[PDB]
Amino acid sequence: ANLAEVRSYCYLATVSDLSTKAACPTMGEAHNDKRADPAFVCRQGVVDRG
Amino acid sequence: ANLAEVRSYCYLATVSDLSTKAACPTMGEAHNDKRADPAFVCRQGVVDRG
Amino acid sequence: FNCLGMSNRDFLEGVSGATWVDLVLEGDSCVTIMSKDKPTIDVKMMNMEAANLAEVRSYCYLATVSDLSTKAACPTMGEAHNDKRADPAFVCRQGVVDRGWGNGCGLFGKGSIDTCAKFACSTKAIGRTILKENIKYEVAIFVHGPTTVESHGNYSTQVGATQAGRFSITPAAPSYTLKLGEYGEVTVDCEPRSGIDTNAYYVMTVGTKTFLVHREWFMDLNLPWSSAGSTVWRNRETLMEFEEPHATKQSVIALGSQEGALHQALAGAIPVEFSSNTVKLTSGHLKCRVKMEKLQLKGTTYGVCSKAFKFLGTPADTGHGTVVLELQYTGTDGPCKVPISSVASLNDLTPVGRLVTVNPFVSVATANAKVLIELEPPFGDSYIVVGRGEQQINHHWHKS
Repeated sequence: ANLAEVRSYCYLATVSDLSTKAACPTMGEAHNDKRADPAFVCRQGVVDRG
Repeated sequence: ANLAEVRSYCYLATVSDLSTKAACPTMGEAHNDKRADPAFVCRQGVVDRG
Repeated sequence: FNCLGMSNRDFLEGVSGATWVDLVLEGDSCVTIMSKDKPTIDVKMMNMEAANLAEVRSYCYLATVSDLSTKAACPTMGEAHNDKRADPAFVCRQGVVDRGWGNGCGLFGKGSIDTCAKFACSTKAIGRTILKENIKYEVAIFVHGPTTVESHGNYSTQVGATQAGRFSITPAAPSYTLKLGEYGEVTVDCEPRSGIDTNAYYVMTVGTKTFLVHREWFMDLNLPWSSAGSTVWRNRETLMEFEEPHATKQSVIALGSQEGALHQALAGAIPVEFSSNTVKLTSGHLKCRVKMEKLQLKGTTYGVCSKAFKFLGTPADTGHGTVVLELQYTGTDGPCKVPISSVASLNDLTPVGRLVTVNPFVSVATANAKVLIELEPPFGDSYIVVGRGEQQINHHWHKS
């Protein structure tokens, strides 16, 4: 006769919006505009093409 | 008689601005607002106090 | 200037029936000392300064690799002597070039060559020495007399209360007798001796970040250098010149300056703050003997506080096996002893927790005064208690 939070693990939803910034071979890496704000989570990879 | 960049290692300057988001014992972790944008590089630690 | 809150703290109980204690102080560390029937105190080394260093060497990272020269000599005409060999104005080095008719010479074969480049320095990675009479120490002594969370760290207040002091120690006079009013006095005999780390280490200076390096790693390194003169030797680091050229021009590429060579050997040498003329030793230590048969209690002829006592918050862990906390006295009466102890279980008769803040007591007669207290409770659960009977309050605690 007053607790306080410390952490917060989630189980989640929003995995709806997508993005795929493409870069041709030897054209370097790809930078997705959705990298300016935590609006989205980005991750790079490479694709066999031509 | 057409090269392209690949990487770019730096030797650096800007290590001028500072920040220290404080959190009291049992009050959990500290979140610095300078964590929203790569404006700064943040790293957590703990200090003996009271 | 006192120990509370520092991570480099050590608690001591000199000896049995000892009026003195032998101790060791170092840079950012502090020490709390306890002694039967006597106030607790904190000896702490504040600063290490030279109030007179001297340079020893000076490795450079460089510029001037601009001017050129190429004294040519035809085959069988012997060697080539460049006039730029009279003064260290330039660094010369001979070589030979395959030639003949093709390029103005009469016979065919190897011709002499002796070119030269200039040399001056830019960024001097200077370094110096540290003689074991200019060394002065600054020791600060605190007295665990009455305090509050507030006043505990205020040097001012404390000095005012004659519960603190800051004196210096020198090889000239390695001791001192700090007087603390009615608390008598403490007399240290610190012995400037230290290793600590032996002067054996050099004083490395690099741009802004000073460091302490090993005589050899330093001295036995590969880079241009100069003692105390404008004259430089081993400037051979003006390398990668010998494109093994023509008599016309011998490319004298300035060797790329890679601060990595230095940086890489960072961790090895300890870092240290250094002002133009000073080197605060943290590297350094000091063996002292805290004689204190002249250290004495106070307010021992007062009666026990008899009025309610309230906690002002959950005690805190110092990280040293002791806890801190601050009381408030409802009491209207004046300077009385604070009845606080550590009990293993409610209403036990004999205490179990030793108080760091020995013989505590409400400093003023002004009711509702605050009292800071640091005490080491027993391991496992225990109870802190203040007052007795139905006045008595308590708060549980569990050490690990």
